[PDB]
Amino acid sequence: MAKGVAVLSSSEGVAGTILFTQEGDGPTTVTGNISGLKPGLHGFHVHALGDTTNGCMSTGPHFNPAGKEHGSPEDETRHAGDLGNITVGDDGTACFTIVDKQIPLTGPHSIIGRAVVVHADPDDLGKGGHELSKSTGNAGGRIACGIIGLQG
Amino acid sequence: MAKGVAVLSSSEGVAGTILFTQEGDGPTTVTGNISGLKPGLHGFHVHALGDTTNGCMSTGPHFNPAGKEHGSPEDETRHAGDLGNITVGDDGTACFTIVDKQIPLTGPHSIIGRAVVVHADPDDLGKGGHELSKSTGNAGGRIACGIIGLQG
Ligand SMILES: [Zn+2]
Ligand SMILES: [Zn+2]
Repeated sequence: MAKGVAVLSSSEGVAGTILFTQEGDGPTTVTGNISGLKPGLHGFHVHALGDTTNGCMSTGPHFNPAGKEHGSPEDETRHAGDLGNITVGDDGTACFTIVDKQIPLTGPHSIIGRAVVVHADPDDLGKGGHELSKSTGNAGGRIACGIIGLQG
Repeated sequence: MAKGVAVLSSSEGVAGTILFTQEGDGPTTVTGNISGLKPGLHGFHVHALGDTTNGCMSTGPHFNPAGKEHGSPEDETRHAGDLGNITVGDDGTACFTIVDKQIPLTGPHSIIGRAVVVHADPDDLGKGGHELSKSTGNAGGRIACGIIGLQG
């Protein structure tokens, strides 16, 4: 049972905490609980780095060990870091649970030490018209992020 | 891979960072993220010099090794620095990527050590009919800038 936790920092409204859980090499479970977001859909990703020296900007692109194109968590075409959209409710609040099989807490593909980033806009899932669709799903700015710290 | 990074200063509350990237001698990709700006279109150019002894003002006109008049980035008649407009959203942030062929990161025409400047108003693109359309795109007003430094 490995465990991680990202405490979200933001310059805009955004607060919250995101817990990760992995038993053996079963899937990782990410349970998130967040506030200060515009109702609707927001991109949610594991970026490649946890360099926070320029805030969320310095955390690099989506965690992509497999060198693949951007997709939804449900695609075979997909970054590892692609957790899709989280649905923000009317009160600015999201409270979700995602189970994924590409964001391990242990080993050489570990996301421990990396950042999760919530985005201003919906993730395209690689399918919008846009120039950035197949690399970022064109989700706009990095509105909150925290480094995935090892938890006890 | 050549890399560049400009950190914005302003006396007007604009903040941001702008990244540049160029594989070998393909186009340069510029990815920026900026805050503290009036919503709507702002002209966005690479300027000739990286001289900030008098602020944004000492950075010269638009970067222009070919000696052309001002245009849109998609025109033949175009300064090298003619990067068009960025769109600032209702929160006063802009998050954007521009791919361009005339702003290299290496060689004689390299933009490294030059400045990138955000302007108060929209760029004309040379089509506004103003006496300054063919020079500044009537965007006029330097509201933040940053010298393009070498990145790791
Ligand atoms: Zn992705
Ligand atoms: Zn120009």
